[PDB]
Amino acid sequence: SITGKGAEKAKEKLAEIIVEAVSAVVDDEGKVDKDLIKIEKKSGASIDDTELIKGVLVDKERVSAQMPKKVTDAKIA
Amino acid sequence: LPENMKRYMGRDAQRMNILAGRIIAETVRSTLGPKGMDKMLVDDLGDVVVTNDGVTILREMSVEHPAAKMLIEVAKTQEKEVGDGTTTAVVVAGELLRKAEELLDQNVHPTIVVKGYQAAAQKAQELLKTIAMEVGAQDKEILTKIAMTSITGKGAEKAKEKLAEIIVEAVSAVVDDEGKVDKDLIKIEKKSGASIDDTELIKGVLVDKERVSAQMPKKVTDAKIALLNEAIEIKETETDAEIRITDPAKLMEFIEQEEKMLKDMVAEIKASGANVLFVQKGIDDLAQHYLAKEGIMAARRVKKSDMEKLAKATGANVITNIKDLSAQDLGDAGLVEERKISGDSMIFVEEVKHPKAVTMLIRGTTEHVIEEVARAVDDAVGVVGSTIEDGRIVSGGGSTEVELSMKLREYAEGISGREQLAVRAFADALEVIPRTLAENAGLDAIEILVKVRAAHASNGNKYAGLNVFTGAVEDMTENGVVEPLRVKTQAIQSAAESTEMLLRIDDVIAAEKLR
Amino acid sequence: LPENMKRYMGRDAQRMNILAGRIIAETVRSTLGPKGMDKMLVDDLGDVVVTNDGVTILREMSVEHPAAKMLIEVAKTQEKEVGDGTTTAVVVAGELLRKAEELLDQNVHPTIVVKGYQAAAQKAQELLKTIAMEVGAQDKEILTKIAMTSITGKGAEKAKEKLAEIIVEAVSAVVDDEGKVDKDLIKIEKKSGASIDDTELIKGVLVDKERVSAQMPKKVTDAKIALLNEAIEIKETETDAEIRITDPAKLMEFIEQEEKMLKDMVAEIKASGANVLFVQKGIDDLAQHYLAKEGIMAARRVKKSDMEKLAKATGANVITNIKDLSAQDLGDAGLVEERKISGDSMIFVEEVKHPKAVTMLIRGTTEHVIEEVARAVDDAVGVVGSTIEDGRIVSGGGSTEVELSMKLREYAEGISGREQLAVRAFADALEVIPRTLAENAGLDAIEILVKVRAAHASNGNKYAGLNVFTGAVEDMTENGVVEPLRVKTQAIQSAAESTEMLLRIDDVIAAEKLR
Repeated sequence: SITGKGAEKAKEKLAEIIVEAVSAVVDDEGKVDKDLIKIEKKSGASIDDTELIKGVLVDKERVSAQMPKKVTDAKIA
Repeated sequence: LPENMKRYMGRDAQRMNILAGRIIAETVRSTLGPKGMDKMLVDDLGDVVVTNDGVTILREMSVEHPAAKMLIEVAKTQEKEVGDGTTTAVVVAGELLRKAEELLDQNVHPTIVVKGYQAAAQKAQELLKTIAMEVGAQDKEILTKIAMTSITGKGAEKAKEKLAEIIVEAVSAVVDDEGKVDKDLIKIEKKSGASIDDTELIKGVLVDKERVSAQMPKKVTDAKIALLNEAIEIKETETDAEIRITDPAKLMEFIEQEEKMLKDMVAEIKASGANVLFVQKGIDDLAQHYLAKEGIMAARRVKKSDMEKLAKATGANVITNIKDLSAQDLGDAGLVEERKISGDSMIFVEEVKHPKAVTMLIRGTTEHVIEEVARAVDDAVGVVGSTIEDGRIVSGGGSTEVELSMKLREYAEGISGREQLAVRAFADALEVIPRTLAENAGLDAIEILVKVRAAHASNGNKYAGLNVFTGAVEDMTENGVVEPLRVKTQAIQSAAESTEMLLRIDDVIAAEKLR
Repeated sequence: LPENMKRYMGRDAQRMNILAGRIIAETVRSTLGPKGMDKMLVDDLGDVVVTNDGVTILREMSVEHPAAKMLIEVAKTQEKEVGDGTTTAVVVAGELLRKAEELLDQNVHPTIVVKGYQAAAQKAQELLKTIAMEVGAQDKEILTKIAMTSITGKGAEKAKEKLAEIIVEAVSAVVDDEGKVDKDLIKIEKKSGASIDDTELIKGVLVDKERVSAQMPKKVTDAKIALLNEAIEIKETETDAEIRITDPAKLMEFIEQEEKMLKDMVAEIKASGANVLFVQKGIDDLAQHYLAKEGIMAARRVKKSDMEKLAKATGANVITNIKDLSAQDLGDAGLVEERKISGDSMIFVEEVKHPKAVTMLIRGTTEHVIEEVARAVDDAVGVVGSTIEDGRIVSGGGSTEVELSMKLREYAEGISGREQLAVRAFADALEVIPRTLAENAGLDAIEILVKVRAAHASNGNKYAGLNVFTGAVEDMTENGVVEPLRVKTQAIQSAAESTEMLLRIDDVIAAEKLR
């Protein structure tokens, strides 16, 4: 499915990542829930640096720099 | 018939794309090299800018054609934004588009043209790796020749070697422990008057502003700097209030009460222990008094670009609310001084906490060359940074393009398959560069091409090119004309990708609100 | 073909650029020299300006063509600012552009034409150094001859020598210990009535205003001057308040309260000890009374340029807020008096603190010669000052250009290369100056050119030129017709650079929101 769409350098790498993400979201019924997999895109580096993240990604900055850059054991509102 | 009708509109549409792409290439083509011609940009308002910097033209042009917009974008964007060969790429792309028209008329399918160009482009990459010369990132002489090569023809001839040394000195400072060069850490500032000989390097960040009140100190040492992104004014209630005065004695009391507020704001700032203050917005005239009376050097309505570089340099945090201001949020600078220069005055921030901040102050007599030298230094910073990171260079002056061209025609003889036609085209196309370089020097571009080819023949000199000053074919390495490897590689890749895009687009379709 | 199409559009564009520059040159060409013709400028509103000052035309023209705007900018801006050589640069430039057309038609590439012009311009620079004559910066008689030469033909003919001495004395006063001349300290003022014989030199700064209230004193001695950049009015609450009056007794009570406020503001002003007050903004009518009752001479709505020249002259500080005004901030002047000139009236500030500050008050019957003499005097201040700094002069009246042209034709025979053709052209181009000078005098421009060439023949006379008054070729030094070296070099430099710009621009491209 990916062939010819512009990856063409590491196809299989990107494919292995897809397979892993899809294999994880199979529920007890055996059906696949697509909504849990989000696809994000950002410039720089190269497709070889494409990575799979075990959480959700937001493109935003903390509204005030005075807020902590890093938070552990986060309770999110 | 309906669907055979689209095929006629499409194949014309693709040819119209190439046509637009070729026109974009030709508009900038004459600007390449030491002798490169400059173009005059004019807008609706009537004011004009004259520059030979091709990227500035492509960026500032009036381009209306979607294929032209796309070709510019693909070629302009690069993996390493540090260094500019982009104009050279656009020119090669436009030549590659010319050749592709002929292959298409001969019934070579577009994918086969792409297959040849991709094959030829990769082979060019490898050849560049083998021809390149390695240099030490700590070698100052080579970095200087890199700069002089990029600066040649940009209008500072007597200041060329001096200005190059300053650039190398400036770039060498920003090399981190990683060995990588951060281009944002080098700041280029420009103001007219005096002469280009007076161009100087400042060890801190420079802001062009005047102290908001002359009553404030011009100079502050051991500065604790506060960066405020909020205007200093009388604070309105967001809740939409009005005020009624029943007593004439109270008419002054309100004025005096709001005056007290301004005192209270200034006191809170002084309470953090800040000597110097920069604000992106405005300062009430009366609050300006109390800041001066409190001995604080302040400036109002500062540009946001200055605000961020001050924050990164001094370690201060940009602050949205006066309540956020704390001693920890302050930046540190050894000296903050408003200094008078030939033309005007400006605020220097020097002896900064983080040594990474550095500023290139470019002087000169006429502003239209000031912008030009400014634009040239940005590229010169680019090529030098790439040289420090990669540590590989190639001979300039079109010598590299001629070598690649011959080696690719050689490689094309090896191809067994239908894409052979495209590889020679890619090979032939690269020769536009030296040919352009030769004609901008007032010479016969064809004889120079043949003379340079002859130097690269047999075994030959891979560095041989035309010396525009002596008019003879010479070894470009011995003449010190050199440019980063990354420049040539990024140029071929961008040239090939941008041309591959237009070549891969068959139809153009009207759309509804894309972005 | 697409890319061969652009090359024809660009060539049209360059020919149109050269065409556009030549028109600008011819529009101002006849204004050169003592007999220079003057042009009548008219605008949309219908009012007109008739002037012989070419720089004024180039500045006030309605120029629509981008190439003309650029040629004006490059030629107009010059280092050290002499001021009378700009038009000569433009005229020579237009002649170089004419020559360039023929050279381009002959298939001389632009860079080779530039190569020739650059070579010839430098050789001209060197020749000027050797032809120049050194004079003492303290020599007043030659400085007067500099002045008379520059003012000649501007309509001051009767009073030329007197007015020249006034210029020399005015410039001689502002020379600092460094030896440099500060132009900003000399102010040029103009008012109608009387005659140019009544032009006088004032030892202080002059302001054109009347005292805001006739009740104020016309004359003040030992004045303590206050410069206020803030309006004197009732201060509104920044919070936007309204007022309600329930009691008829209070309706006066509020009015009386505002009266108290204005008294207190005036009281604070007198508390600083100011005799005289200048305000860049306006003064409330009632405050005018309270200022008069306190014996303070005040003027409202003063131009900021006046505020700035007053501050440096008297030593006062411009003050934005009444709270900042203090006795230390006041300026000192021996006499401040409002006097009536023929016609209206003005405030003279004399016996000022700063001895360098000086003002030239130019009188005369007709305003269009008044403006013209003013414009003339401004150039003479520049022209005389340059001689004091440089200490070198050359013979005027076209002698220099004829010497340079012939020596350059001599130099051109020595050049072996393609730019020789451009060198000979550059030499021929300089002949436009004496030829123009001769025709403005009502003579045969060609025979005068030949006679002057003949005078420069053999070892001849390097100073020989046309005396427009006697109509014969004479020694310009013995006739006292001389002008600074710096003007001639800057004119040669400006003429060469401006043409070099147009020659390097091959295409003109449409842009969007350039600045």
